[PDB]
Amino acid sequence: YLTFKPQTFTYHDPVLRPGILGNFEPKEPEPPGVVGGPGEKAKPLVLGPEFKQAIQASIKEFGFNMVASDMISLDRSVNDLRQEECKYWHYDENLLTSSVVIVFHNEGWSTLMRTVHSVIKRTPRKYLAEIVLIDDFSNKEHLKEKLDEYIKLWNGLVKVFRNERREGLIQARSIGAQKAKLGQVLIYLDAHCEVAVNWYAPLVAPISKDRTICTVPLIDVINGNTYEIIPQGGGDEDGYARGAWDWSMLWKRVPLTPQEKRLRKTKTEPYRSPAMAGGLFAIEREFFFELGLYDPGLQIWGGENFEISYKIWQCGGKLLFVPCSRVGHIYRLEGWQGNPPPIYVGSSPTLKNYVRVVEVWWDEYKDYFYASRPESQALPYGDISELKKFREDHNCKSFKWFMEEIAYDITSHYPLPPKNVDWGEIRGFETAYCIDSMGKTNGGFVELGPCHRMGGNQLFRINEANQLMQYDQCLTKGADGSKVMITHCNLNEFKEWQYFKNLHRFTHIPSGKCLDRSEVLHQVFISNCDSSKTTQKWEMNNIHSV
Amino acid sequence: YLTFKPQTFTYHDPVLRPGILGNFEPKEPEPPGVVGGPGEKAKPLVLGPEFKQAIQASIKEFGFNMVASDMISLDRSVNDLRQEECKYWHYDENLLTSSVVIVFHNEGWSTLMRTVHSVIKRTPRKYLAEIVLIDDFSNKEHLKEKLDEYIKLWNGLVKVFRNERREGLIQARSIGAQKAKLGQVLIYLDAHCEVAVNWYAPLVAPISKDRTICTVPLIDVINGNTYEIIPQGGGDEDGYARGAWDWSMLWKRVPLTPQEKRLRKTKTEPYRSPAMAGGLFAIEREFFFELGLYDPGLQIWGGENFEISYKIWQCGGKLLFVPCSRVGHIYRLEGWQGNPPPIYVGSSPTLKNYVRVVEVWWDEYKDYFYASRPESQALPYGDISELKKFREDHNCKSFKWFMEEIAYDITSHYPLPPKNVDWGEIRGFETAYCIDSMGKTNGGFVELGPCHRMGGNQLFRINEANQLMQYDQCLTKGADGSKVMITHCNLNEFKEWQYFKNLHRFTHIPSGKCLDRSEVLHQVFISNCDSSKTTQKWEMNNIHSV
Ligand SMILES: [Mn+2]
Ligand SMILES: [Mn+2]
Repeated sequence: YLTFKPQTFTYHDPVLRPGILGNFEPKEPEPPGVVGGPGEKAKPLVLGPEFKQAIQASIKEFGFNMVASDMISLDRSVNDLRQEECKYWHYDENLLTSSVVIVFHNEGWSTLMRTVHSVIKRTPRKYLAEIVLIDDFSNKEHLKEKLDEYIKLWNGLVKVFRNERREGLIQARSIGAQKAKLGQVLIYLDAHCEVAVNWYAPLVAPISKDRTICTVPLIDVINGNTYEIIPQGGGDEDGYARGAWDWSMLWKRVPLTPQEKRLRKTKTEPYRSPAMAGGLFAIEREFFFELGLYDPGLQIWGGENFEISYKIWQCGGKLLFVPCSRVGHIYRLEGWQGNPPPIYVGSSPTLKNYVRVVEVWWDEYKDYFYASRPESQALPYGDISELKKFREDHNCKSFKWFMEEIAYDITSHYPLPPKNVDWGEIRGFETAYCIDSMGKTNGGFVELGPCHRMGGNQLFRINEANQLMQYDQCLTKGADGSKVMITHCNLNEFKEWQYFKNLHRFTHIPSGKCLDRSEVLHQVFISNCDSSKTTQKWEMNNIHSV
Repeated sequence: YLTFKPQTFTYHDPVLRPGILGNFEPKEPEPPGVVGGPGEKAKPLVLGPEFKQAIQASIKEFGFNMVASDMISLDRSVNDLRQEECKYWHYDENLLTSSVVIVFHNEGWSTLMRTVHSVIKRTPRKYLAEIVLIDDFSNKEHLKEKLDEYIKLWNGLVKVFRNERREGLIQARSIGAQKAKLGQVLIYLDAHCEVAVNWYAPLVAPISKDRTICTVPLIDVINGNTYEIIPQGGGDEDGYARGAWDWSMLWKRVPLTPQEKRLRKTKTEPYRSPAMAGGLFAIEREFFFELGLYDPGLQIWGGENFEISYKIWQCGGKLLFVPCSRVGHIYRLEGWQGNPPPIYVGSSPTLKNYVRVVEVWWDEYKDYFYASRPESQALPYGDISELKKFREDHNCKSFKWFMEEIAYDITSHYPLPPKNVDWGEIRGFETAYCIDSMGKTNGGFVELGPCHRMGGNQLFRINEANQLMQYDQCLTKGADGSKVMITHCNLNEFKEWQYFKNLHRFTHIPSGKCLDRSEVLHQVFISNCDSSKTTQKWEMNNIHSV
């Protein structure tokens, strides 16, 4: 019976006037911070080898080349990845005010400050209400005291709020929303971002017409090494993709559909996406609270982006990708040493968050999730009561509506999975050896190892469709081999195992052969079945860790 | 006219008497160090999860599960991986005495001491002359002082010699040979080894008949996490394999050939291998000096193992794998740290070592090496004069003899490579973007990136045979895509590129398509040929490393 507050605010949708440009486009080229280079305007900065040993160090500390970043201006210019028609939209000038919240943890100085400098340089002043930095219990000394003094520049426009304990990224974002009173809309940004020219007007205009639209900018890639900016490779060409997921709830992207394109008169106007990546988005501040922010059961590193996406869509909102508003996000490099917090019940925290989102939102679909991850089936996912009552009090639409009206494409790229026959370890009958993946993927060979019952790479499942699978990958027969190999699976590919529980037999269907192994050397292979080997007898047991 | 000092020892080859045991086989089963567990007799030790936080720490420090090793006896018993008929060989007892040298650097205590305990427990006392530990400049405190005092246990049988600077593994082994004077033969062992029962007699008997035979034991795998022992998966039906190399000089193993089997009366007697893995072997001490030990130009790593193998074979020696003598070596796990020295730019000095071995030993073969690695072609490999004079003074046989008389089977598994047409970066014509691999292998897609001229993943080569290759892998075209992908390669596979330097064109041969790129985002694809396009224009330039 509950509703959302009504739209008091009046706004006019923008108009596209080809060949006439403005009103939010800067008339003349943006002044470089340093003229010219090192890194303007997003021309790559390639260094070394004199800088080699220094660069690798900072990569260990930050996962980014801070050596380069340190010699690029905090006020650098940047390249325009925007489509041309973008330059010809005339916006109302009546946009809601914004607070941008940037959560950070141990962020390198120059990447965090260039982010803030980026926002100040390219957002019209009236609209920028405050920039709230949420320190999620930082370690490093340059982010305390030195930061407090520096921020005095900007005359109190920019504020920082420490967290007593490390709350985690999802909950940190919730605190941000609380700590940022001044703006009408919340604009969230990762702490290693560079925002593009005229990002704001296109981003905030759809929220203005309608307070239950949530806006996401197109997110572009900034090289961790070179600091050049590139768009993501997905979809449309133009290159418009909308956010999706497979049924283990991993984020995937898919091309913008013709069907959506039909809904829109012009190429560059916002479009509907079923879900957001998660780190950067815009909602009206009240409306976010009306959805109760982020489920406060998600511990860390959720799980977060999907929860809000379903809430907004199934409770009467829209989530829209705005092509005309672009933001660069720096992407990490190998060799970083920033580490997971210890957890006794694992990998409970993230997996547990996925189960929370599914159970409340997915409805009948939870079945697809549970056969992609059976390991999660009986996981203590916690109290979900108020979250289910919320959904019922606001008469929110079903996930089934969602999947057929707004998320129609997904099953075309990520097909529904077949139910499971069984899952768990594949252990040697009355032995303590298990088929162990070894983390091998795409072409490598599966081995035997001492059972640990910890799931992980000793966990498998059997399809009704006769696929033997670990994560996304299936095992099949190596050619020319009796060797069992792990590769990428497609719905009708490698339908070649059948498991008889009583027999203790896995049998390859195209040959006649039965799974068999050698205890030393630790090897797994298929040979003509002989009862009384007694290798070739296996059991499958649910791991079911708590 | 230089010659090796002749044999003066008279020794006789052992005799196999089936069904009669002895004479070096232990009479009764080996007593466990701790009765009732854990780790004996090489049962796997499976811990956790109470231990997991602790285990992951020690893996960071050592690359071994030290918490598991720490609770296994230094005197444990292990499993017998030897063939049964190994038990029935009767050896003379006339054998030579031996100094075992164990180089170490920051080795975990319990793995280093269990090695020594292993040797003391299973070597007959008369034959064990000393155990010389070479400390290559370790910093961990448990390896100093605590070690000196513990070692007093063996009444001075065991001795350790510190190195003033970290000399590196190869040179450390040379110092060992100098510092260990007592034995007639040198037995080298990695510092994380467990030697099998009756390893010694079979290992040292062939050196005894003939002072220019060099012996290698079969090297078995000790799991670095649960410490059960597994033989390596190697070709022979009996699991016997002989050491090889591809033409980039990467160590490889191949199955024991039928021809070698005709040469031998028995399944279990020693056999010829063209080269040794490197860490564990046995030579008569004088004879090693007569070969001038290890080329003192070899830098920290990159065998070295090959150098000695060619010396012994081409200067009148034999290198023999002894099945009956087995040694377990612990194999590392991911997560170590675990780190290279900073020297620029050999690069690497390791590549510099390979060129030293090739230039002196390979002869006309150096051509195969140089097209597998052209990057090495003009690398300052250093003074090689005395090493070439050695080969000439001793009248050493040609590599060509070597490859057709003793290493005939290599080119059957690792074919000679086709000459190169060009090699280097693949750069965009009058741009600063280069095709680069991103380190991608086996199925992934090759991208564009800012040129750095550092070789590495922006280095490629083109075959006479029309293969575009990086390391062992090839580029082909993977549909439905028009993207270019890397996979593993075979001599007649993916013969599909031709490069015209003047044209600035790479063209796909099966389609008519030409290599093309989009500068943003950085993408590489093959597209219909057009001459208008500046993309589709490429140079290939030798990157030279000094
Ligand atoms: Mn991030
Ligand atoms: Mn080693």
